[PDB]
Amino acid sequence: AHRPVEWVQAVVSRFDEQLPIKTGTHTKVSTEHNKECLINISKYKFSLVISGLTTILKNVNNMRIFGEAAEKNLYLSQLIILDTLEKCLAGQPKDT
Amino acid sequence: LVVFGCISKRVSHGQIKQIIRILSKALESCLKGPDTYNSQVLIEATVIALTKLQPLLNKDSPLHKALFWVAVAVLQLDEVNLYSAGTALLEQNLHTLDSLRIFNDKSPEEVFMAIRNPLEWHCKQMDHFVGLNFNSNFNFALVGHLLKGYRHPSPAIVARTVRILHTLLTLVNKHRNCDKFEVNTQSVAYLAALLTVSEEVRSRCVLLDEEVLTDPKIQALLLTVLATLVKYTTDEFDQRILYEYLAEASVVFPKVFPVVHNLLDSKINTLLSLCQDPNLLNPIHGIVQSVVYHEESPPQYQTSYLQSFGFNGLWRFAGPFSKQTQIPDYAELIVKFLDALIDTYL
Repeated sequence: AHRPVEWVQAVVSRFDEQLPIKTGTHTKVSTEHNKECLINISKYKFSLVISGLTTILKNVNNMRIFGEAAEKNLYLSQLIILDTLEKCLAGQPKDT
Repeated sequence: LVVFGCISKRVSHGQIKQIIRILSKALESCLKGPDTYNSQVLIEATVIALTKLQPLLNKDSPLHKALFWVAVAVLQLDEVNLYSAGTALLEQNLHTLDSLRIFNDKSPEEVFMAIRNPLEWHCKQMDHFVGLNFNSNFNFALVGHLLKGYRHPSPAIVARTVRILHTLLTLVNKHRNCDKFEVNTQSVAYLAALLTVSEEVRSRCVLLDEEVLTDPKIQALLLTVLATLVKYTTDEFDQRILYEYLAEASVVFPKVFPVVHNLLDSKINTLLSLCQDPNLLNPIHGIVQSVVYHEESPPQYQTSYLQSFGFNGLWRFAGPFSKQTQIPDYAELIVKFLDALIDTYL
């Protein structure tokens, strides 16, 4: 099943694990390496990385945040997601 | 049998033949008869008697070399007590042959594989059934057999396996008149196996030489051995060292890394989702990036490369010890092989 794609999905699942909105510093040191993983993958995954990031961002945007701290956590989560996406797009060459 | 072996001071070839025939009959009964509890103990006793009787046979006894293959066949039965007895017999046989100065002018493959050639008809069938074709890779097949020593429950057998690997590597290096820790076509397997444990092997390793390991088959076998050693392992330092070596090899040999990934799939999935070691993650991340980089490897760069090489068992053999399952499966080949060995040397 082209297991590189499987490991890209595994990294997506790891992004699902680390969640300022949901989880609320285990996902702080490796998370930077975990997000650098996708940042580097964007140069090679391209379409798959974009699709995964877009799905994550849409899921974050399509939320409720009824509580008080939930909105504050989602504010940081969406900012981090957008920064990662922008870095991935900047890294991705125009030849893609 | 054990009492006689420990007590006796001088043996005869007829005694060795009788012991081998007793072992063959016990193995044949174990495959058919359901009373394995006694047949297994008799097999272990027969092996233990030989482990003591061998150092007493004449210097011209042709059974010295056949004892090695008897030990290999015993280790192929996949029984913890039987495996321990086989490992002890292997250590004794290697020590006796070294003291007899029989490896001075020959390599381990040169000596050991020479005596099996006369009766290679059943041996080839057994190897095909197991997936340990010595004619394809003698050293790699021996290493794959000895790999279970790390998996043995008893901590004493692990040290014996390590010592056996040390002796094999030293003999192989000295056969070509080179350095002990000199990476070569043959020494690669034992160097890889001993790297996870030996401190000195972790110093002189580079490990994934490109000028030497030009053959794709040897590199693929080394990668498969490392993957098998890392899949069932649990040591943190060993896991880190193996992951670093695998990342370095994938950087150096991206073409072959595509095949060894099938076995490492479960380990990568477990690590990439749960493991939180940045040092371990970084080599794994580089390996994943290299895998994503290339998407053109054909089936010849897949598991069929080893399967067509007749070494499909290295990814399954070294696993955890079973519970009296395959003892009767390959007993017929083992019994027939033992009968053939006795016929040609008695």
